[PDB]
Amino acid sequence: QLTPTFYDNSCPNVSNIVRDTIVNELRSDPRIAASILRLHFHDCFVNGCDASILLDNTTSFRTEKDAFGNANSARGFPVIDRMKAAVESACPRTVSCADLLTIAAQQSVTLAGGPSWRVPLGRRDSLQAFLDLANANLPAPFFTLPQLKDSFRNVGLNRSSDLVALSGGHTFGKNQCRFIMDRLYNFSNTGLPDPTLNTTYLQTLRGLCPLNGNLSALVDFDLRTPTIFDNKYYVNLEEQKGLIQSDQELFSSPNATDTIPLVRSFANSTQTFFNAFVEAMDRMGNITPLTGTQGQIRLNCRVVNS
Ligand code: HEM
Ligand SMILES: [Ca+2]
Ligand SMILES: [Ca+2]
Repeated sequence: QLTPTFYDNSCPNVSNIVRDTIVNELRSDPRIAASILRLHFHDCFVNGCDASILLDNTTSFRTEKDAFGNANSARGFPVIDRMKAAVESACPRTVSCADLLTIAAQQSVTLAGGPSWRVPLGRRDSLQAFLDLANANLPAPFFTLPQLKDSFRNVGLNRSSDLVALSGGHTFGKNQCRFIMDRLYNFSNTGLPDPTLNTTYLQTLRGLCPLNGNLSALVDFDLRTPTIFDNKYYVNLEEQKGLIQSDQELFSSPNATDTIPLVRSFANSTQTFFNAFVEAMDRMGNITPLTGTQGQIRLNCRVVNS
């Protein structure tokens, strides 16, 4: 099974190399940490964290990069290539892309001001990509709470704490206007904005995302601290200021009897949130991994070794 010390003998400096790469990238692109965490999440929700999302097209299988939840959204692939190259130089054919991305996600969270911990390691890389599975498994911003719960349970995360804590990943990063247009102007064919969206914030968002405007324009997930990893995400939800439907559903859904207290607990205490986030992150990181001699230690994260 996975262990945090997997590379302590074979590549003791892997975490440091990953950190250095992100630190350097953050200077030119302050959004990279958020982007990397999102990559790990979308890796894990499709056949487990096996770096299948990093694979490019082949004539035998399509890339997950063209999934509805990844196309024109997922980013940072070149950055992963960079750290992988650096790590391959430090320790040839040792660290899997799956593990590398997991470490990158944790380091990204820490660099953004979040908790610091050692992630379990020992994952191996997939021998194929799963586009159809990605389209079926990746949750969408328009999901209701029951659908969000179903999506998490589908991949192995049964706990509402998993859902509420991991959703905290939206404490930083960007979101396209495209995904909230319904909430702002015509929610569920009601001809009205989403009633669970704070009316003052509604005005602000309408100004950033006017009807018939640029749907690709970006908006911050957390209006309090856009680039800092903290519990402000939950404080927002309590005030009906979650950006996308799936965020606000955690606090306002008729099915939120179990998630409301979790949202409050995380909003009330940074420690409680950070603790739950690490716990949920490691559980997500433990979703159907390839281990031992299963799969490979991919040399180029974009292609299967031949
Ligand atoms: C619970 C269901 C979730 C849904 C429906 C969802 C949906 C989305 C959507 C619509 C975007 C905007 C993409 C774009 O406009 O390009 C996004 C971005 C992001 N998500 Fe999620 N997400 C969910 C869970 C999570 C989880 C579990 C994490 C990680 C622990 C996460 C981390 C992120 C980050 C950091 C970004 C910003 C990435 C960037 O700015 O490059 N999300 N998410
Ligand atoms: Ca995967
Ligand atoms: Ca924040």
